[PDB]
Amino acid sequence: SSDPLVVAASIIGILHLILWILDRLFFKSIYRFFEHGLKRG
Amino acid sequence: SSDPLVVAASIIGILHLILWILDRLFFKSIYRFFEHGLKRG
Amino acid sequence: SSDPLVVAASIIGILHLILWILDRLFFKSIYRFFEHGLKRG
Amino acid sequence: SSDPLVVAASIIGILHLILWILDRLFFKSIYRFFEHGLKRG
Repeated sequence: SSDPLVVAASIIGILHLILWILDRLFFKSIYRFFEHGLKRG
Repeated sequence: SSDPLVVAASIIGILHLILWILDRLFFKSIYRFFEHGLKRG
Repeated sequence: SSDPLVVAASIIGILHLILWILDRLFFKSIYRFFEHGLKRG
Repeated sequence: SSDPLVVAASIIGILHLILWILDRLFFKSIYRFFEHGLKRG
């Protein structure tokens, strides 16, 4: 059917679950990233 | 399985990851959505 | 791989995104659940 | 083509939803983990 899109999205769903763990486990990277976003606006 | 629901859902999966990055990178737009929800709910 | 698990899981992927929109837009609904968790824990 | 990967990713998408419920239902588990990450980083 639309196999690359469905596969890529699924891969991305894992990728967000990893990001959510990284946001709390490796907290300082989002601590820097949010500070940059709040500064830049 | 019929195709459309599973295709729409996976597209939405990517869309939620794009929305999380959008939340931090451009704070101000989801900030208006939340203010709109607090005013009306 | 049979249909029901993947169909339910994809439907569930939409379901979390609707729940996140709900968490901001309909703020009082999530409030009652969180209060119940704090109360007895 | 890739049913093991697509299945595991779909299962993971449910798995994250359960974790977000877990976060505000069992608040003292996020207490014990967030304290450890604050303390040693």
